[PDB]
Amino acid sequence: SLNAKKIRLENYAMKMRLYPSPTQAEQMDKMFLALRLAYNMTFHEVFQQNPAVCGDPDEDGNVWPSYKKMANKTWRKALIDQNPAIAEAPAAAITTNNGLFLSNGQKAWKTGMHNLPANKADRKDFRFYSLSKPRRSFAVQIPPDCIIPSDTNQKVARIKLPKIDGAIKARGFNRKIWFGPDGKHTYEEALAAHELSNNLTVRVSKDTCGDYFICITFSQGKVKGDKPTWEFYQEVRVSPIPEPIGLDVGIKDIAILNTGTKYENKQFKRDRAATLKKMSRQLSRRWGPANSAFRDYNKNIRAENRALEKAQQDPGSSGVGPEAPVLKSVAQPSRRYLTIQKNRAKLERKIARRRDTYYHQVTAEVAGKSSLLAVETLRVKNMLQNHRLAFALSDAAMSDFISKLKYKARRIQVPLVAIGTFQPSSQTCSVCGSINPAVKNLSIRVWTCPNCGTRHNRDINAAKNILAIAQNMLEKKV
DNA sequence: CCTACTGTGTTTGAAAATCCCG
RNA sequence: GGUGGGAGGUCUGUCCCCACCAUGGGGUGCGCGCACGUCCAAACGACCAUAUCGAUAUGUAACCAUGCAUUGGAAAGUGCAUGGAGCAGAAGAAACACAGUAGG
DNA sequence: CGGGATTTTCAAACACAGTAGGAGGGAAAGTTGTCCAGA
Repeated sequence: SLNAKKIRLENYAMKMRLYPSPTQAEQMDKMFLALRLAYNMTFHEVFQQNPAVCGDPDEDGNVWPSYKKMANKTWRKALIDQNPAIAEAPAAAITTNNGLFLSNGQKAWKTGMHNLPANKADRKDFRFYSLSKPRRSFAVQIPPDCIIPSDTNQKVARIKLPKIDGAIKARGFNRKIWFGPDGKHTYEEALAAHELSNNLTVRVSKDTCGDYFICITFSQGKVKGDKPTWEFYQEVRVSPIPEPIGLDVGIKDIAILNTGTKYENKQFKRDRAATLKKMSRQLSRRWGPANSAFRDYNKNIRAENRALEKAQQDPGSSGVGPEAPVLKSVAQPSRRYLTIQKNRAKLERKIARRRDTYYHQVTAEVAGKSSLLAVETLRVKNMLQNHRLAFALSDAAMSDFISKLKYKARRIQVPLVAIGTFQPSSQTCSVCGSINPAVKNLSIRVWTCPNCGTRHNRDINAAKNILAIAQNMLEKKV
């Protein structure tokens, strides 16, 4: 009867929605600014070849940044010496294994700059933190003593982060998680029984609009042998009698299963496309950025500011009061622009959330029933070759669906067998597999097979063929 | 001529040592 | 009753709440009314008021309770400090980096 | 003065440049009206 079954999972990440009083929000975004300034100062000093940061020079004369030299007190005290808006970041948010320099800078230099030394690697191809990409995280380590739920309710918390005061009110526990060895304890029971970690990672990430999400991540730090260092369970509902399932996707659909059920892609992109164009041409004529009529004003004022500063500093000698240096301001987007920007951002977030929840529901439904997933591909680049699906999958991001199927097939260990998109899936039949080249075109919906078939739906036939192929390759290993 | 979703890969703390306002 | 919406982590409907479109026409039936299923006309991220060239700006909304200062003789609000926020059915793994891409 | 809170150490430094020819359905453009969009 689709009952909930507790399953041990590797590394959970609770997704909540904090409610920080204005002071707490101010402290959080000041910490985001502190992390971005540490990022910028470090990676702008690596290109000046500062001996404090650069690692051991090699015998060839090359100079690399070594990340162990980059996470000591002396560096942070130099940083606070330069500017006072840099110590507000948590110390554990910068130096720890899951902080700003062994988790973000490491991957960034390993991927963007191809792991090349600072003397050879180029600068203008590396993306820093600025108004385009501010720092949307910081991963402190807290004790469960700072994670206090509420018992009058059954979904609310009380989280007080380091360096901040007020016990920020979380919301929405995933209470279907269970602690202890057999998953029979609530959070308070395991906190009192001492079967939980001490320093927990909360990766406080703010979304595009002000929405101070928190991620109280769990883990199994050491799983030496088979027992993890920590144990907890999570319950999801699985069909009483699962069967192998093959999935198909159509232009007018979002998913079709071999059982017969068909799911409709609401496809919100065109649904709100009229209002989308409304607000697009709205902000395209506003008085701030993303305008093409106020950027030029901002560039002009910045250029004249720098030119006058250069022509007043050296030629004027800055003795006591030479000339009259005026700076004014770089101008800001207007409130009327601001309200419409925030409303439109809420709208793209609304389609994002609607689509995300819809795919979450679809994946949750299929994953429990599917004892053996038989989807074709694990990537979208094999679905865009014919250009027919691209027009729909551009609006419906199917790679997120791929990822959701991937990690919801893993928590039950549901296999996900993938095969190449080259077989005569359309030509073959569900009964005898007779090859008919006329079916290749998508427009055919009903085609009576000459021998013993009627084939009123291609989607069922294709899913049947894919499932049969997946079974056959299991029967004889390739 | 500038903003913004996305496709893809990777990753997910414990423990001595030092500090700070009742 | 529909139109779009705001809070209850997210979605569907209701709950509470924000600004609008109709009181219409009609295909077929029953005895001027009722309409068996429809469809159209709407309302679409506010509406107002202001000034200066539809649209640019500005004062601006979407749950309940407590306390504080304020507007208030009031009735009820403003700001601040908090707290509380369902119901029926669904789900509830996130963060980082790279770039192309689409929009105007 | 003192007991929990923050905070350094484990613990570990360096990727990118290569080379074509393999498969198929999706596809019209380009009007002056009414109003539209900024004007």
